[PDB]
Parts: sequence; C-alpha cells; structure tokens
Amino acid sequence: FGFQAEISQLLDLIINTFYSNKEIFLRELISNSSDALDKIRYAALTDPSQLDSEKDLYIRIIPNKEEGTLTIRDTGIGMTKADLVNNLGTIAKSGTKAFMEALSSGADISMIGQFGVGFYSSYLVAEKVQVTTKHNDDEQYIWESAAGGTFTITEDTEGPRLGRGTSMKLFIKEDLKEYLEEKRIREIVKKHSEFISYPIQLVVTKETE
Ligand SMILES: COc1cccc(-c2cc(Nc3cc(O)cc(O)c3C(=O)N3Cc4ccccc4C3)n(C)n2)c1
Ligand SMILES: [Cl-]
Repeated sequence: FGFQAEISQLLDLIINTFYSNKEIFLRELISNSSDALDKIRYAALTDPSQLDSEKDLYIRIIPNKEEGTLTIRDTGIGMTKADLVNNLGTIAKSGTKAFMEALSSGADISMIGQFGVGFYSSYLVAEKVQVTTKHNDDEQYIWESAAGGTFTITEDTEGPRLGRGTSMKLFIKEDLKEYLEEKRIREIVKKHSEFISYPIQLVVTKETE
C-alpha cells in the first residue's frame, strides 16, 4: 500500500500543531526550488543541451486573489514520474518516521525540510496543493495533494506547458488570504530567503479603484 491518505493526515495535523509561524512554508518551497535549480545548472555543465527546454533559471511567485491560490514555479530540473513516485512512497514514509522521532526526542525541528517532508509544510497555509512537474526525460505530470487524499499521478495534457521544472499551486485556506497580498509575500521572501542565488520574481497585478 501507499498510505498517502494516512501520511498526509498525520503531517497536516503535526505540522499545523507545532509550527505556529506559518510563513516558513514559503522558505521551504523556495529552498526546494533552489535545490532543483542547482541540479539542472550542474547537469548543464557537462551537457549544455539540458537547458534547451528552458534557458533561464529562476523562481517565480504568482498570487491570484480571484482563484485564492499562490503559485510558486521554478525552472529547475523537474521530476520524472519515477521521481514523484519515489517521493510519494519511499521518501514520505521514511521522512515521516525521522520527522516525528526528532519531534519525540525533543530535537530541534525548526528546519523541517531536513527530514525530507518539507513539501507538507504547504499545509500550514493551504488546504490543497496541485503539483505540476516536467523533466527533460519524461512527460509533464500533475498530482493533487490534500490531507487524507489519495489522488493519482496523471499525465498533464490540459495545463500550460512548463518547458521544464516544477509548479506548486497552493489553494490558500479561508482565514489566511493574507499570504496572497504583495507586501506580505515580499516581506517573507526578504526575511527567509536572503541566501538564495537565483532570481526570485513576483507577479504583481494592478487593482481597480
Ligand atoms: C516526501 O513526500 C513528498 C510528497 C510529495 C512531494 C514531495 C516532494 C517533491 C519535491 N520536489 C520539488 C518541490 C518543490 O517545491 C520545487 C521543486 O522544483 C521540486 C523539484 O522538482 N525537485 C527536483 C530535485 C532534484 C534534486 C534535488 C532537489 C530537487 C527538487 N520535493 C522536494 N518533495 C515529497
Ligand atoms: Cl491577484
């Protein structure tokens, strides 16, 4: 069995209980994006053609107040279906074990990505996440995540093409729409992501009124 319903319920409950500073979700997403960007930058050293699917390496944040969503897209190396399968099965089970053993030992759990389950820190602010990903060696896939969900990985033949990389669309919880506001987003990136050595872009939209 996969146990994704059980694992996502547990992590949703544990993460929201013990991390009262919800804004670190954006630190974990940018840090995962940065890691994936390092991977394609390195692969392109020996094979320049790896960048033919997308020449620019960046992270872009796209709020949408009408949809209630925050989207973080990068042009990193992306994930094959094998990669996403490995994350949903092997990594989720093992990292959950390490995460809550560190919880239970009173260890310092502030850097949650350390345990490989940094993805689920999205649950601090989001009630569901849609993962789109494209790796040079596979097709574009989409997978939906929610606390208790058992959605299947599906070939994305309807969404916009990524070229290469990963796009995380977070459906923001009702009482937390503050994380869709420009000034709040910019504050959070400045505070938690000074170390990042790729461009971080934010899409702002003119208001009417
Ligand atoms: C552990 O349970 C789960 C359950 C479901 C998904 C994941 C999961 C999915 C990723 N992946 C990415 C997340 C992002 O927010 C942004 C990204 O760009 C990626 C990505 O595509 N990466 C490829 C790659 C290659 C080398 C090193 C790092 C990375 C990250 N993570 C880091 N966790 C984990
Ligand atoms: Cl908007």
